[PDB]
Amino acid sequence: ATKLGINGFGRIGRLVFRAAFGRKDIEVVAINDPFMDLNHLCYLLKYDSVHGQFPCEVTHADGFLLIGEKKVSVFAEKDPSQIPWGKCQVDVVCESTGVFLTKELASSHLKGGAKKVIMSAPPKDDTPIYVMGINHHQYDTKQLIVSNASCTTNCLAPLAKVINDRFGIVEGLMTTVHASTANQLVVDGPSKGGKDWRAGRCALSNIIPASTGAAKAVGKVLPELNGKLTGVAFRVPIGTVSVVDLVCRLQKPAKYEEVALEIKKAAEGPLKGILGYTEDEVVSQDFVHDNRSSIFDMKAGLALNDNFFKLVSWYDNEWGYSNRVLDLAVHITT
Amino acid sequence: ATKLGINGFGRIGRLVFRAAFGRKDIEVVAINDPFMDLNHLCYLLKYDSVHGQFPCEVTHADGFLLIGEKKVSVFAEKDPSQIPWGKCQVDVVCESTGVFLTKELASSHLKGGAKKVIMSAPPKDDTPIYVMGINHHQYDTKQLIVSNASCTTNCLAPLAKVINDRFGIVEGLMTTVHASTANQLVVDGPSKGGKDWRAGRCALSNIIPASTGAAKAVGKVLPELNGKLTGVAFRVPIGTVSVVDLVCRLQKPAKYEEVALEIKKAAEGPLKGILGYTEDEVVSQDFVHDNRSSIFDMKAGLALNDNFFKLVSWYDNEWGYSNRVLDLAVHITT
Amino acid sequence: ATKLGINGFGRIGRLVFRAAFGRKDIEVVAINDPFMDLNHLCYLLKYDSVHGQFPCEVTHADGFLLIGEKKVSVFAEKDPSQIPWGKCQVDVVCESTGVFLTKELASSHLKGGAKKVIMSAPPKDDTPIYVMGINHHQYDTKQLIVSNASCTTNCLAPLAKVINDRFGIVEGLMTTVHASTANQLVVDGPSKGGKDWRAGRCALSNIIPASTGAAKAVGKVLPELNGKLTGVAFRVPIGTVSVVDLVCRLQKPAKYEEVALEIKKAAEGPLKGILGYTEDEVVSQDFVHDNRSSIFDMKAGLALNDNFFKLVSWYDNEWGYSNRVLDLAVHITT
Amino acid sequence: ATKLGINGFGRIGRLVFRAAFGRKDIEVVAINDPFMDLNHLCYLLKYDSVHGQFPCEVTHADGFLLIGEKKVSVFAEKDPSQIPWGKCQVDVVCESTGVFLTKELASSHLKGGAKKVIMSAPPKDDTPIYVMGINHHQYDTKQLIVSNASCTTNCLAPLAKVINDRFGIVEGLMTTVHASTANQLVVDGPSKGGKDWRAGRCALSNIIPASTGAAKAVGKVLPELNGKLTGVAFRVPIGTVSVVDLVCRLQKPAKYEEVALEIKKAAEGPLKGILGYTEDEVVSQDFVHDNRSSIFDMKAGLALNDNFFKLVSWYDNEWGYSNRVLDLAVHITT
Ligand SMILES: NC(=O)c1ccc[n+]([C@@H]2O[C@H](COP(=O)([O-])OP(=O)(O)OC[C@H]3O[C@@H](n4cnc5c(N)ncnc54)[C@H](O)[C@@H]3O)[C@@H](O)[C@H]2O)c1
Ligand SMILES: NC(=O)c1ccc[n+]([C@@H]2O[C@H](COP(=O)([O-])OP(=O)(O)OC[C@H]3O[C@@H](n4cnc5c(N)ncnc54)[C@H](O)[C@@H]3O)[C@@H](O)[C@H]2O)c1
Ligand SMILES: NC(=O)c1ccc[n+]([C@@H]2O[C@H](COP(=O)([O-])OP(=O)(O)OC[C@H]3O[C@@H](n4cnc5c(N)ncnc54)[C@H](O)[C@@H]3O)[C@@H](O)[C@H]2O)c1
Ligand SMILES: NC(=O)c1ccc[n+]([C@@H]2O[C@H](COP(=O)([O-])OP(=O)(O)OC[C@H]3O[C@@H](n4cnc5c(N)ncnc54)[C@H](O)[C@@H]3O)[C@@H](O)[C@H]2O)c1
Ligand SMILES: NCCc1ccc(S(=O)(=O)F)cc1
Ligand SMILES: NCCc1ccc(S(=O)(=O)F)cc1
Ligand SMILES: NCCc1ccc(S(=O)(=O)F)cc1
Repeated sequence: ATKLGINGFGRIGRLVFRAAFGRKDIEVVAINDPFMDLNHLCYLLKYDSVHGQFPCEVTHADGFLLIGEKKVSVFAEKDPSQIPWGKCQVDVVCESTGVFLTKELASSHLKGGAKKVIMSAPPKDDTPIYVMGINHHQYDTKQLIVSNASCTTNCLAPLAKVINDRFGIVEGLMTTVHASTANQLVVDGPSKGGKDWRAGRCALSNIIPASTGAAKAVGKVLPELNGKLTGVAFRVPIGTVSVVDLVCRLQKPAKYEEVALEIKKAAEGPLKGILGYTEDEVVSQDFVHDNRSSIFDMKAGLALNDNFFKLVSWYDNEWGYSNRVLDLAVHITT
Repeated sequence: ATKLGINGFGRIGRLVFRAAFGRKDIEVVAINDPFMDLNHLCYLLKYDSVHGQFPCEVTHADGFLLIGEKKVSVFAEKDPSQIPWGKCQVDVVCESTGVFLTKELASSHLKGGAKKVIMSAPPKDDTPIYVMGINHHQYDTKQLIVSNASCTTNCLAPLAKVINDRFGIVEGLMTTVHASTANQLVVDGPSKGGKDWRAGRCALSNIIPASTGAAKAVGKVLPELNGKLTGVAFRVPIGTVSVVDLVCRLQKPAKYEEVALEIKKAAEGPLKGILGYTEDEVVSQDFVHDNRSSIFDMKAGLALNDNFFKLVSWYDNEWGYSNRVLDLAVHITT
Repeated sequence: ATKLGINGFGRIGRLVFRAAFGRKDIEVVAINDPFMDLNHLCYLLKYDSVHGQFPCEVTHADGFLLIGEKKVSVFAEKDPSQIPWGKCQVDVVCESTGVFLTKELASSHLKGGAKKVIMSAPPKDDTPIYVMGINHHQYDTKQLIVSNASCTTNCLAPLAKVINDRFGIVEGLMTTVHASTANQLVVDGPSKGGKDWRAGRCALSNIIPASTGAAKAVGKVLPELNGKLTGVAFRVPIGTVSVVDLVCRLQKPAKYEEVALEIKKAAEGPLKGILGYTEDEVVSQDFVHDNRSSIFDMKAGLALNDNFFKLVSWYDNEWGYSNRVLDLAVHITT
Repeated sequence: ATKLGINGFGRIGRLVFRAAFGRKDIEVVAINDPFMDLNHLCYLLKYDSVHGQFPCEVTHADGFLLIGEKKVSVFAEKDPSQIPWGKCQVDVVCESTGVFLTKELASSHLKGGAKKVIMSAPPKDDTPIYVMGINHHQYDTKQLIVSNASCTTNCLAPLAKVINDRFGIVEGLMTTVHASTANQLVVDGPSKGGKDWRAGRCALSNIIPASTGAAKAVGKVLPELNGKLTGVAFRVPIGTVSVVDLVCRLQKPAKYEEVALEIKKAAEGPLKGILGYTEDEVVSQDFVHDNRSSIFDMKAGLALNDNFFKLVSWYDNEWGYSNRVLDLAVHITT
């Protein structure tokens, strides 16, 4: 029974909390978020504009978060080293604030008594990235701090692994059309720290170009593809669910139907739960609260010729990802 | 002539700048905003998601904001006391930060050398409030710090005035359906300071109830209506333009056509430039970049009977209000 | 047991089908829609942008629609007289096309062999209107064609009944902020048959004023309130969930706490499942797939004085109403 | 001086009309649209949710559209053979209904007396396609019926020309993130003809994959690139402005800065007015009402290697394309 701590009770923190509620092998025992009192915290957990209300009565008494019989400890500590994780026997800390993305910074959780840490984002430094279904078995129990990569990487890696393993990816460029994120502004304004100016432009009415190392990070989890992938993003006014568009060149030539079939037997076989497959005329809203990392859209993508393909895959960037964080938490503890 | 300073180069500050650019009787000489480098500030001014690109060249050299052939000074102080308005010879400071809405806080501009201050919002204390066309002539030149009220008050007040003058308002309740503002969040999160929980809810997908004092404020600029008006607001995913629905009970009976005509003659007579009138089948976007405070929508409202009415008026909550801040700045100086 | 047929398999058509799947006491045996082949119809039922995927597998075979051990006849006829409801043994026809809203038009369904008809919209003629919880017990089998009113009326009528019963309503005016509907247009264009020009304006970026008879229709189902209520609507870019904002004057004086408690009594007793009550800081998304006609929002509204109040109520215009249609269909058959 | 006729007074029809209002070299003398009364037609011309109010008074009298003082003839015909283009001395008809896209259909205008015709969309047959700046000089006056291609082709073709001219495109795949169009639905519903189910899915809340021939169409205007380019689209809830994202292999190797410099040089010289260049951190709203066909975004793209590039270009799909129709009209008349 993995004891999880959550630092940053935001989109991912709260949805990680929610996904653990249906998991026996993992339970959340402690939360930290200094920008939110207990009464406020309970409101944000109870109500969700995207994923609906919490499937359970959410109360607080005596400074605890009550989910029926379960009392969850709540802290409000800006300094992550002052969070008494070890007091609640926390096995793993889900680091979902977005501002401690370095081994030096994340390791402050260790000084508070947490055994291990997962960054809910790619690292700013050289912290081991792990993607469930792709390279998680290579994790070593003495690695105390790891990254679970981005939502976009969790989407592109399974697709790329399948395409590469069978046909061999020569080179690829990715576009992701990404749902709205908390680093964006409701109206034109200054981006946090004066970096990524476009992100501070009005979210409601703009297609917004964005940099992303998610495609390039696939080379970290799948070394074979080091130097063979990169990409960009475009932000759009969408609540959740994003889509990857991979234009790739392959070694062994194929028909699009053969590419689709290979992806289908991975989805039905060794990548069940991580990689999905569909042939339906789906749109983004059809993947809200889907827990897969990548759902391949057969009819959306296409082939220019025997070696040049456009491959389309969907992902609920909040929910798919939040599940993987649990999957990783359990794995690195067990 | 009038030399304007702007504290907070946000939605209002940048549009106060833009409007002042089109005027001869007033010029902006200084700007303060510590969350904005000079490069960033130029970019935010150059491009606008709502009101299009600034209609002039926007460059910078020597730490000065250049607008064609005019230097504007730029400061980056968090403490209004530390901004050297006096050297720039500022007559009025436009206090458009949202965080210095009392006489104690706003007076540090006067310490910095500025002659007078206009709060671009309702005050949190008993600072004098003025709405152009309603009570601005009652301005006393001894008053160095004033409020230009809210945008919603500037829309409602001219409507209530004309209606009250001719028919007498017994009592009124108001709803404003309001466009998106910078206090809102793109995704569900905790609102600043843990106040106004609903406003932290996803802006893109929700109708969000909001408290507003704008209808109570009409009682301050029109004392006769003190205690007779209040209301609420609903935030909606709209870039700009909001709408007031005033349900009022009148002492003197009238037909809807008589009420409409009275507003038409005010709009074309004494309140021209402040209050507008239309009988066209208009929608919110039709009032983007409309500089009027209030635009009565004749066909949108109706009457239940000879003393019970719903009166509908539009306002560009950004642009209309921004022009008023200039009108008031000129008035309190001249 | 109750055999329902549906005409117009749109937002209301499909969600009635959906609610009915959760119900044993009512079953959908037939469907008609001429703009929608059986393959296309299955796609539109399996996937919903607002309410999520259909709660079970959806296929078709031999011209029927399979939902487990169930088979639903599907027709594609523009003329309602040519749909064989009779051969399906249909008790009630859900008339949700939008275009057969008079007895003379709707009686075409009776010529097809159906026993009774519920118009899923307010009628354009003197057709009897019923609102569940308000006047439905006044129905008698005699009348073969009825109306379930509008979503808005199903929201307002319970609120108004309770307030009128306890305090007495003198006069009332209502604004509804309404979610988007299928009569609206994506880009500016001509409204259907030149009616309601405003509805033809871009739905994504506009607050759109609109007429409604929904408040005036309360006086049919509640004769007492005839001549005492009317109102208007503002359409906005929201998928589903709408809010009613009722300004009313009461005969007996009252504090807002007394008003709230009365609504809370009704919602917990006689109007359980029709009228709801909340004290939370809710936004529109919190009511998606909420099956109640009316959810009173205590903290959203307020009183100006002892006799003048603003009362705020939410409704899922799609789902709440779709369940009311089923309640009515059962009642007129039982 | 060139006299223009408009069949179909919709987004493209009305924006072509507006685009002509300013210009001296072309003039609209007659309009035809049967699904629109004159008064309604004046309403739709006067008000625009994207491009603001018509910059001139619009009225009608005696069945003439009056702009300022100028009388424009208005018709309501389903057979263009009956529209008196000849009487109005029309040099070119802008065919912008979307349903006369063959020689057989389009040639009814010629019997009506229109000297030439431009389809405001890709043809359903082998009608000669033209794109200004690209292959327009290969037009000869014997061709009376032509096509201005799509907005997407007009964005891509300029970018494809420059890159192919200097570096040689081996293969290319394109994504366009595209603004909402008239064929979309506000809420989930059946797309017309039963064609393209995804396009009937809710436009406000979805990323919607779409087919596009616009990348394959670049082979017709540039025979050298035939069979080398294809692509897909994603529709998103945006009022106007779209972006092309072209991934391609080049024959001759290059750095991104060299490629970017080559585009800049074409934008400043031979492709000025048609192709644009920027290194600013733009968002879609910055190109609303931009009359260029393609604006290259330098910072939004990147290179994987010396031969494999992602090139990004913006376009106001409404305004740029509309001005290109007029350009083509003037060209085919002179
Ligand atoms: N939302 C997504 O689409 C998504 C997907 C994958 C990864 N991520 C990553 O997960 C991280 C969180 O993203 P989010 O979308 O949940 O953002 P969010 O803004 O919703 O959550 C961040 C939370 O952390 C809290 N916080 C800030 N500083 C803190 C500190 N000092 N101590 C404790 N709490 C603090 C904030 O109050 C906030 O609630 C980011 O790094 C993001 O890149 C997000
Ligand atoms: N936006 C509207 O429709 C509207 C209408 C009328 C009035 N107002 C009022 O105007 C005020 C500003 O609102 P806005 O919409 O421009 O918000 P905004 O966020 O766009 O502007 C606030 C600006 O102030 C700056 N700022 C914050 N703290 C500062 C400080 N310490 N010193 C200097 N600058 C600081 C920020 O960087 C930001 O640029 C608010 O009080 C608001 O209620 C808004
Ligand atoms: N959507 C709401 O919020 C809501 C709420 C309450 C009541 N209603 C009412 O219900 C009715 C339907 O509304 P909707 O939202 O489902 O609209 P909708 O457009 O989604 O559904 C209408 C359906 O009827 C079909 N149709 C058209 N002509 C037909 C005919 N000749 N025969 C059979 N089918 C035909 C269309 O193909 C379409 O699928 C309307 O009258 C509306 O006012 C809607
Ligand atoms: N707006 C864009 O993003 C865009 C860009 C490039 C090309 N196009 C193309 O332009 C064409 C027009 O598209 P739109 O966006 O203007 O759509 P729209 O719906 O806004 O305009 C179509 C107009 O034609 C009228 N019409 C329909 N049938 C008619 C008939 N038979 N006779 C006369 N008028 C008729 C309608 O009343 C309507 O006003 C389409 O073929 C489209 O593919 C659109
Ligand atoms: N509080 C905002 C934290 C945050 C939230 C989301 C992101 S991202 O996943 O969009 F890059 C980044 C940072
Ligand atoms: N930076 C946030 C400042 C702010 C504060 C309040 C508003 S309001 O107009 O919604 F009251 C707008 C902007
Ligand atoms: N397909 C159009 C059917 C329709 C859909 C919605 C409405 S209304 O509820 O907005 F009045 C009316 C008619």
